[PDB]
Amino acid sequence: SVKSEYAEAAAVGQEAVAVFNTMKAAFQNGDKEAVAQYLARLASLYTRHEELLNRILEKARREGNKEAVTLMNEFTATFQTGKSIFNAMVAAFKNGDDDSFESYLQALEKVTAKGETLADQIAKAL
Ligand SMILES: NCCc1c[nH]c2ccc(F)cc12
Repeated sequence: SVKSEYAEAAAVGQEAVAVFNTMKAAFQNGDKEAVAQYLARLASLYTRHEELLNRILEKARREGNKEAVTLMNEFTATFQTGKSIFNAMVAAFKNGDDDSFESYLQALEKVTAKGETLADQIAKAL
C-alpha cells in the first residue's frame, strides 16, 4: 500500500538520521576519512529517500488523495531545502571550509527537525 511505502520511506529517512549523527561526531573528532565515507553513505540514502517520496506523491495524485498531495507537496519542497544544504555541506568538506561545514550542519538539523510534524501528518493522511 502507499502507507507501507511511506513506512519504508520513513525508515530510510531514519537511517540517514543515524548516519548523519555519527558523521557529526566524526566531524567534531577530526576523523576526516570517516566523514568522507559517511557523506557518500548519506548521498545514497537521500537519493533513495527522494525517489521513494516522489513515487508516494505521484501515487497519492493518481489516487485523488488531495490532502495527502497537499502535505506531500509541502514536504518535498522542504526536502529539497535539506538537499541543497546537504550539497553545500559536501562542497564545504571538499573545500576544507570547516566553518561553513559547521554552519550547514546546524542548518540541516533545524530543517530536519522542523519538518517532522509534517512527516507525521503525511503518515496519517495516506
Ligand atoms: N559556523 C560556526 C562558527 C565558526 C567560525 N569559525 C569556525 C571554524 C570551525 C567551525 F567548526 C565553526 C566555526
